[PDB]
Amino acid sequence: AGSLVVLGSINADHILNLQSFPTPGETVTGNHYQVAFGGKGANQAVAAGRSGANIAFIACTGDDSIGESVRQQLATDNIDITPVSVIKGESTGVALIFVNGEGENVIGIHAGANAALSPALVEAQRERIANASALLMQLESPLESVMAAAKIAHQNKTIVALNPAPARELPDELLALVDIITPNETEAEKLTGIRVENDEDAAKAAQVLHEKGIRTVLITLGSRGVWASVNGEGQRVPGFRVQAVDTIAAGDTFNGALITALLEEKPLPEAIRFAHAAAAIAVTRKGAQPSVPWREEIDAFLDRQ
Amino acid sequence: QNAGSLVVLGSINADHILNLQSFPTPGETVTGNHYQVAFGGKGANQAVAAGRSGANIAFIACTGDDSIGESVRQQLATDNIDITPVSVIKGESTGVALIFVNGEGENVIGIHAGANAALSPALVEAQRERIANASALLMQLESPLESVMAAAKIAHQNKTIVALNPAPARELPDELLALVDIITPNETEAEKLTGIRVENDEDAAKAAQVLHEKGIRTVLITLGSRGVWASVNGEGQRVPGFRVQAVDTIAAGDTFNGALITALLEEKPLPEAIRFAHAAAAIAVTRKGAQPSVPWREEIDAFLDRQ
Ligand SMILES: Nc1ncnc2c1ncn2[C@@H]1O[C@H](COP(=O)(O)OP(=O)(O)O)[C@@H](O)[C@H]1O
Ligand SMILES: Nc1ncnc2c1ncn2[C@@H]1O[C@H](COP(=O)(O)OP(=O)(O)O)[C@@H](O)[C@H]1O
Ligand SMILES: OC[C@H]1O[C@H](O)[C@H](O)[C@@H]1O
Ligand SMILES: OC[C@H]1O[C@H](O)[C@H](O)[C@@H]1O
Ligand code: ALF
Ligand code: ALF
Ligand SMILES: [Mg+2]
Ligand SMILES: [Mg+2]
Repeated sequence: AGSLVVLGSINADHILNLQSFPTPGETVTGNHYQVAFGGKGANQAVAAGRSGANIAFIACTGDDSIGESVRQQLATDNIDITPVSVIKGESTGVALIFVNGEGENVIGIHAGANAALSPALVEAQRERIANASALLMQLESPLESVMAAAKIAHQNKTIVALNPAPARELPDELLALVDIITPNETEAEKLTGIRVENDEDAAKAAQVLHEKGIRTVLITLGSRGVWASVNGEGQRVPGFRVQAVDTIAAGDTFNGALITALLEEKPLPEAIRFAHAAAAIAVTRKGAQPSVPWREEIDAFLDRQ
Repeated sequence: QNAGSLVVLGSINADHILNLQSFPTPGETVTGNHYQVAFGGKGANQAVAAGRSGANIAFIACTGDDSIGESVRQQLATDNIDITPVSVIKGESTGVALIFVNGEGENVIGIHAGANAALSPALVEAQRERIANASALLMQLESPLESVMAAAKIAHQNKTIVALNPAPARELPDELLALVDIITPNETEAEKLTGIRVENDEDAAKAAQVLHEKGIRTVLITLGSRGVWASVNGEGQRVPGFRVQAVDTIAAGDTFNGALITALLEEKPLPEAIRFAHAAAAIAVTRKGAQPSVPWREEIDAFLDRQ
């Protein structure tokens, strides 16, 4: 299979499960607290690595203890971490997460070292990106850097996969360089101005993105699967049914597993199926990276289906 | 010389504070502009305020048998606090608080109780004599209610003044309220306890009357920047605080409580004592973090002797 390069963030997640989100000036006591590795970039790199991809990770951690700790872990996740830089005088990103009884969450992020992943660090990886089969990025890294990497990938026929999260508007200049975009419903609406409530809303949101120059649009619909569309022709690919416990990193797992499948030359529908399986398993576990399944587990899940 | 002895019974937390523009909304993700890890917990914040402002105080609390716990205990000892009553709970982690602070300076807090949940009636009973011989007992609501109740009863039977900062906000049984001598709710807490929303010196008085009838003689309802509505058995007087540029109001109330009791134990009349407390709190709101923002006595008097 071809080589994958993931460029993104690394976070130390602090997760507190509680009943309800604490309104202003208020205080709430949780029932479970967990400190686990997170960050969309790292989560997606782990999903790729564990699912069987040949992946290298471009990222930055701080020169702190947690940073050394996450780098050691990532290496055991089948990830080439040579491209992971240690930023002197900077702390490793941190995420403060609240989960209510309804499973919905609120995320506050301290970028830390992640804000140091600059266009300069990207240029230093020019050759790595040019020779890769695909480049997977999210929006927890500086936009200028994501833009720079996208241009290198474009100039070199390297597939550009962009998970537009966290939600935000993006310049047409970037969108034009994307081959595969994976917004969830809130992200699709934020990018196209179209709210996605049903499959019909999805198709209209996808059309906007196709017109922006993105050939493959995959709008994740949570438990409803995903609306897969290739230049206007699309359909919803249902996911698998499971009892959710924690959906943090569900989307990240979907992306990492998806690209692994595509790089193994599995047709899109099959690849999405592979991705849904990995994601389904992920939602039945707690924490971001701890809940990311391995290839053996994914295929097993698929075979028991 | 030394004023009466003060005993603070409450929580200990390690705060994880993220300053951001706007609190995020469901399913949302926001990037803040500043992150800080500092010592917190209403119990500890109030103990530090008392210690730093000059009180003779001992602290009944629990930390976990983790590194952060040993770290906070060592720090507390340097804040003029007798930490002999601080227990280390084996197999438990120290309390943690996750905090978001928006552009206006307000905050929201999510708490992982940890070892704080282990501060039991049994640990309180072990301090029976310490509480009985103290001039005052200061507590909050981040410790098990059963324990606060037990401590209140011991203090009551021994004429030990019971000062209760009813935070975080929640309803309390009449059985507890009856044992309180001084209660310091903020507006949301007053409303939560009396069912009366407080928005001005008319409502405050009405909320205060409800508490007086529950058996609490001294009711002090903090009004944020508007100071406090001080009331002793129906006779209420408003006491304005000081004007300063706020940066972080986390622990403003905690600082108020710790400084207040120190002033009262030095026999300063209530109005003066509240002024002393406002000064300490004012300084606290101009600094970041909970305990790091708590001022020392020298600083408090300076601030005062300059007004
Ligand atoms: N409740 C669920 N049950 C099974 N799979 C889910 C569930 N929620 C999400 N997934 C899986 O993870 C993917 C991403 O879900 P989604 O919520 O849209 O993304 P994100 O995690 O970024 O918000 C889905 O397409 C699906 O494969
Ligand atoms: N903006 C402020 N300016 C000056 N003092 C303040 C300010 N906010 C709080 N304080 C001080 O701290 C005390 C308690 O503040 P308040 O917001 O009512 O309580 P809490 O912090 O528990 O919610 C006040 O009585 C005052 O002395
Ligand atoms: O998508 C989930 C991730 O987003 C945030 O970056 C947290 O670190 C978490 O791991
Ligand atoms: O009152 C502020 C405190 O409340 C919570 O206990 C946090 O730990 C913080 O230090
Ligand atoms: F960049 Al395209 F269709 F993916 F123009
Ligand atoms: F305990 Al009281 F008035 F403070 F009865
Ligand atoms: Mg999970
Ligand atoms: Mg402050």
